[PDB]
Amino acid sequence: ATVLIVGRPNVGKSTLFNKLVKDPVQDTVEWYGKTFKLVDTCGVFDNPQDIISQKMKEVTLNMIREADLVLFVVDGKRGITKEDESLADFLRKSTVDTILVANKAENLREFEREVKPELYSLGFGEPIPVSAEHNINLDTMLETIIKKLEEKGLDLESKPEITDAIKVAIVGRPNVGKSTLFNAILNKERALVSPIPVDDEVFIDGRKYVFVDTAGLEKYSNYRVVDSIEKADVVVIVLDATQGITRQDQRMAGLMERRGRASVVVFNKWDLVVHREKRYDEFTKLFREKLYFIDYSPLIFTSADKGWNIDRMIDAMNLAYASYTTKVPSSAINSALQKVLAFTNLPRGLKIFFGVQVDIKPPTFLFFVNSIEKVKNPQKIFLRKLIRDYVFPFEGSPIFLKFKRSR
Ligand SMILES: Nc1nc2c(ncn2[C@@H]2O[C@H](COP(=O)(O)OP(=O)(O)O)[C@@H](O)[C@H]2O)c(=O)[nH]1
Repeated sequence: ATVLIVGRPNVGKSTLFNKLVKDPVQDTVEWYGKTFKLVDTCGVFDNPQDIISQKMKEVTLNMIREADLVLFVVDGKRGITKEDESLADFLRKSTVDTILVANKAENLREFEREVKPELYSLGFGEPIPVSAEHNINLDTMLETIIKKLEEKGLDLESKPEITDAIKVAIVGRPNVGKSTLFNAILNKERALVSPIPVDDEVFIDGRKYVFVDTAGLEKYSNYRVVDSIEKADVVVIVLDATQGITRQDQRMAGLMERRGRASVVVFNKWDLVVHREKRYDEFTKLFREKLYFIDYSPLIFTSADKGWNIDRMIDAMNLAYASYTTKVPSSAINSALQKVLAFTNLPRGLKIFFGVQVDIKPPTFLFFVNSIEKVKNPQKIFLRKLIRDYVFPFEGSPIFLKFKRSR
C-alpha cells in the first residue's frame, strides 16, 4: 500500500513524515507488524490550476492516483489559505481517498474555535487534529489510516511473493575461488541443488535460483563470462583479496554495468590477508576507487575455504535482485527531483521537468527535459544519485536513464 502526504509549504509535512517513519521523501511506516510506503510529495502538486497541458494534467492525476490514500495536511493554527483550496480542488477531482489532517493543533480548544469550522469547506469532512512536532494524536491518525487501507482490501502484512527464478552468474579471474564459493553455498543447509527431474537449478531458503554456466564451477575468448553476464539477473564478481583489483576485474565490472545487471562484489581469500581485521576501510576504498562503475554493489568479505560470510553473500544476492526488481512511485521521483533542484543549478540552459520509472531489470527512469544534448554525464550521475539518496537506495542495482525532449 502507498500513502501520499500532500499539502502546501510549511504545514509540517516533513516533520509528520519523519515522525511516522521514525532527508528522503519515501520510506516505510510500520504498525504492529503491518507496513505501508509513505511519500512526502513536497510541492509536486502545488498550483494545479496553473497546468495548461491536458497531457500534463492527466500525467499529474495519474501520479496522485498511484496512492491508495492521501494525507491532506493543512495548518491548524494559520487556517485555510488559497493554496489549500486549489490543492483541495485537485484532490477532489482525482477522486483518490483522502484524510484531512490539521497539523499544529496542539491547542485543541483554540483549534476547534478558530480553525476547525473553516476546514470543513475543503470538502473532506472533519479534519483530524494532530501535532507532528509534539507527537500528539499521531497514533489515532495512524489507526485510522490502517483501517481505511484494510477496508479497501489491501494487504499490509505479507511481503510480495516472487515467481521467477533468480539467475545468478559467478565470475572472476582464474583461481580467485569461484568454484570453492559455489560449493560453499551448496554445503549450507539453506541451499539445495534441485532434486526435480550448462546451468544448475538451486533452491535456497525456499526460493528458486538458476546458477548460470556452472560447468566451470589458456584464456582468450572468455565467451562464457560475457554469455553468463548476459543470461544473469545478478552477477557476483569474485576478487582475490590477496591480489587486489586488476584491470581485467575492472573490465568485467564495466561489462556488468553496461549490460545493466545487478551485482555483488566479493573479496575472497580474506583469511589470507594479514592484519585483515584492521583493513576493512582500506579494501572498501580500493573497491570504491577501482570499481566505482558498480559501487552500488554490496561488498562482502569472504573465505570460501573457511566458510566465512557465505551467508552474507547469499543475502546480498537477494538484496541486489530485490532492488533490481523494485518499482518506485512517480510522485516520489518528482518530489525528490524538485527538492534537490530547489538548491541545485543546472548548467547550460537545461531544464528537467519530471520523470517516471519505465522498467525494471534494471530499474529504468525516463526524464522529460527541454534539451537532450544539454544532458551530459554529470547530470546523469546527479539523477541516479538523487534517486538513491531520496527515493530508494537500489542497493545492488544499476539505474538506467532515458530522456525525452519536451517543451
Ligand atoms: N585460503 C583460501 N583459499 C581459498 C579460498 N577460496 C579458494 N581458495 C583456494 O584457492 C584456489 C582457487 O580456488 P577455485 O575455487 O578453483 O576458483 P576458480 O578458478 O575461481 O573457480 C583453490 O586451491 C582453493 O582451495 C579462500 O577463501 N581462502
